[PDB]
Amino acid sequence: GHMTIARDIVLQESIGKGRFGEVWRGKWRGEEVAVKIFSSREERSWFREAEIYQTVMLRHENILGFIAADNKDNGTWTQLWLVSDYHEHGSLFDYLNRYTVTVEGMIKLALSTASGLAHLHMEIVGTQGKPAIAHRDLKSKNILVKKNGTCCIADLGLAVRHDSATDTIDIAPNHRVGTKRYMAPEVLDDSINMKHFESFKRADIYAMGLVFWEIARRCSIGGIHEDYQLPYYDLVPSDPSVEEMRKVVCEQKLRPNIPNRWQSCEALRVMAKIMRECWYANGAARLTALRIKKTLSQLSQQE
Ligand SMILES: Cc1cccc(-c2ncn(CC(F)F)c2-c2ccc3nccn3c2)n1
Repeated sequence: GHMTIARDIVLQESIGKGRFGEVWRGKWRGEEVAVKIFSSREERSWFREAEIYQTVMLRHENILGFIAADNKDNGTWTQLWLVSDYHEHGSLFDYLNRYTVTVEGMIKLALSTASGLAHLHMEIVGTQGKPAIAHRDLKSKNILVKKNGTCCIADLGLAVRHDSATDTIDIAPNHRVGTKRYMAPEVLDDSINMKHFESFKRADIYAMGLVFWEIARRCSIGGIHEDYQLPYYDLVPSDPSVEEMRKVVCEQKLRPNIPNRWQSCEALRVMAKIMRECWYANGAARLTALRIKKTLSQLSQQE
């Protein structure tokens, strides 16, 4: 047996959680892996996440490397496991909280995030085809940072997949499923047309703009940077409700503040412009992940 299976994995350290499930660092045949553990009553969440990660042609350097879905019976109860690559830096949230980044560092984090999202959103029609996938819960706590300073998107459990041939979404989607702070205006005010798959891709773009803002604040030039904050830290309380978010984002039409200092640097000007073009209230006006990837690729080439 060359494939990775739960019985051959030994848990070493508690490394936080997912939306559901508790995450552990484990060792499998001398290698470190991440293990997310679900109880038997969470089978639906575990299965749906296993199903998304097993999507044909999903693997990409900027998408969390999925290893296996398995069960582990300890003799008393059964644990439902998801196994993935382990990334020592943890989340982009943790990384931005601990460190400031250089201009190069910022571009690498933003471009790799956009590249993973472009891959997730991309449909490949035909044999061994890949359905377009929308995340529905993109945020800095759901992105991991690799040793090479690039990102990979994770926590795909709330994802939705599109079948173009039938023009259907694989599940009956519930309203407002993600993290309230990052919900797009149309999700907050429930005007989103959930029968149109493009609506979910657009809502992901809004959330990515918020993540770019979080990264840009940590970009240090001449030792000048902003402290770590979540988007809307200045307007909403911790654990904000849908109503608190909707009043700020939909009624007052506010977005995270773009500081004056971001105009003094070309990379920061490009980043600020992408943010504004992710934050439009009208989802159809927003940039695509593919267009953002191309813009940031052009910027990394120049740098
Ligand atoms: C399919 C699967 C298997 C195992 C873990 C996870 C996972 N879910 C949420 N997070 C946290 C964030 F990434 F969303 C992780 C996760 C993944 C890798 C990792 N390395 C260091 C900490 N890590 C946490 N997912």
